[PDB]
Amino acid sequence: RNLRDLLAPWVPDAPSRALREMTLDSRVAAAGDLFVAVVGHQADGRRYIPQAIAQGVAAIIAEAKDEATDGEIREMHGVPVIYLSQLNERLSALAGRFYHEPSDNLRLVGVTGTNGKTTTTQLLAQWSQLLGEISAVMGTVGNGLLGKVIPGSAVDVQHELAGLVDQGATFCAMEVSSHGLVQHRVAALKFAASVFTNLSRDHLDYHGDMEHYEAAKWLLYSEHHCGQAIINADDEVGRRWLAKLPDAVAVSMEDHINPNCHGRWLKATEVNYHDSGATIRFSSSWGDGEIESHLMGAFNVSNLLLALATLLALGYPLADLLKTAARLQPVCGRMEVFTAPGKPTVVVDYAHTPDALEKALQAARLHCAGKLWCVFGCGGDRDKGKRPLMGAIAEEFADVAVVTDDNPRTEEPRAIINDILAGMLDAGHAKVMEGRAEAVTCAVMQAKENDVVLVAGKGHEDYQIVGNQRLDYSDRVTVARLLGVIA
Repeated sequence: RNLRDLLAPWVPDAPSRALREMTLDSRVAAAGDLFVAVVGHQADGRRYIPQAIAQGVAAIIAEAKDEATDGEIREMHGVPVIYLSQLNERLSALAGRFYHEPSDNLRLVGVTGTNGKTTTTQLLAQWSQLLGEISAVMGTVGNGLLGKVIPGSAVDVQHELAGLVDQGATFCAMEVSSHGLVQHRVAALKFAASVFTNLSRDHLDYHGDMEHYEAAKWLLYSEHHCGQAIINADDEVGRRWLAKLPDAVAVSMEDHINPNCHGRWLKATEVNYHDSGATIRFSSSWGDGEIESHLMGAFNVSNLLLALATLLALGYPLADLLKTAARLQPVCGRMEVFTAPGKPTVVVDYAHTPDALEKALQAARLHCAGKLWCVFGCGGDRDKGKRPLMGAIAEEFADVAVVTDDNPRTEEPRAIINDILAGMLDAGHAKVMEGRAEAVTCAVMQAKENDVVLVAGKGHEDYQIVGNQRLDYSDRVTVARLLGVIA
């Protein structure tokens, strides 16, 4: 890494200097580093240029705004200080070149939208790896090769992607936040494909506001290397954008494919939601098929079809995708289904808010021929407001509400249960059982063969906090042992 080569596209004159790492933070800026001095959130990194020099940085790239002309080369204490206009906009391109263009050295798929980003990224990473890629994820769970995800600026993004390229990744599924896109955090990334899941924005009912929002987003999209566009046509904004993008792939499970356009498309024609997942029959411009999904609910059909359409658009053969679909797993503790011969279906989900609990029960209901059971509780020593709202949701969307403990901490466990029941029309209809393990056992052992039991609030968490004690406890392990299977 050399300052002169780094800046060659923008500053022909730049001096020769070996560079170690690239950093925005003057505190960790060490001997041989490139310090990048940006102006942002009422913060000016140029203030810290003297401190970075005193720590032996090899060179500095600084915002030109009010201090210098674009491309101006200065020298302080024998350290080159190069000023660039609009450095926030160019940081992605600068760090891309510094880290040897990692998005040009693997197949990068970006996923944007309010919901299903995490699941769609995991499905893309899992499916590509089943077809022979070494796959990685970048997102909210964390970054890393698949099965080794470890829990953020335009530099960090480029640095992390170069880390994955160095570990042998050939494929990366990246969650892209609306906030990341607007702050130019992925401005220079070469996306092989861009997936749009859906928009639950709200606050856009004035056609003036909907116009500006869209205008801002169209402008951003026009400036990125998006590659193949894959768009959920079951979203209203999705359809308006597909109307303007004749090369984009339209994906639907609700009959919104317009076949007159003669573009690329994929649509579920029928879904059977059963006790262990979904049978998805679909048509596409690539050919037709039937997938056996081990994921639960309508939203996970959508997420799976977006991942399928994306991998087809990148040229993965339909026959190989169909052969590997049954090996796609849920995100651990996200609508994770546990089935055993002649036992009720049990779903472990992390839902611990009223909206997540309603969504998990509506999803579970689609797979439920008999009665839907809901085992849940609320955390102690936290906001009490959700307690009656989660009671009312369990009473409405489940047939049997089993109220139990969930990390009661120092709070009287029964007091929490009382707050939950208070939100119900008929508390007497709720079943209460303390011991979480005992309440889970009660549901699982009493539920009929064609019932579904949703065990909500913990998902993947392997602890129950009682007092100051983090006790060893897993919903997944408890359910697995009762059903006679392995967690």
